[PDB]
Amino acid sequence: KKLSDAQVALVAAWRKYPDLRESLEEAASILSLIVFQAETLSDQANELANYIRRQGLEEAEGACRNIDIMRAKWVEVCGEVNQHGIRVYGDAID
Amino acid sequence: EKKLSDAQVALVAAWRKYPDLRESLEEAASILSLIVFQAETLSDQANELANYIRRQGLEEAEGACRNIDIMRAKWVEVCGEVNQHGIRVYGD
Repeated sequence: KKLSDAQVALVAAWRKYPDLRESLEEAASILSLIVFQAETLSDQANELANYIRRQGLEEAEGACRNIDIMRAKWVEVCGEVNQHGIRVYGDAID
Repeated sequence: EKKLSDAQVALVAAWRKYPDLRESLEEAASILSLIVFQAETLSDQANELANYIRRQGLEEAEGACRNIDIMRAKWVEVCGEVNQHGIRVYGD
């Protein structure tokens, strides 16, 4: 149920069967790209929600709470990249 | 060129060819699916927030809104778009 489980399964695959490497490293590359684009948009959405709240635009606060909730759910599945460029999960996040 | 559907069938072809892989790689496929769905849920929410901003005519955040549009369009290049009949379809 974590992004890391998926990463490890791909690698385990072409470790065990090397003929799958080119293909599965391709799949890993796409999963990596998808996670990156998602986190890019999520950060932008978070910045938009900060704008809303800082401006006192309470009419949109529900959608902002939704965004908060969606980000927290995402981090559970995918963790968070720390200051050193390392993706970490749970209490390792702080 | 880099497409979600490409990733998804790479997994299926793998366990097709080596059934001992099905448990782990189908789990992997399920996680990739869940990631796409969660991202698309947030994206749609972000879109409606930009929609609200633009209906208020708030120019201060128009830049962020146009960034959202740019990101949603790049996403559809990779992951396609679900049409009204539930079929994920990729730009032609």
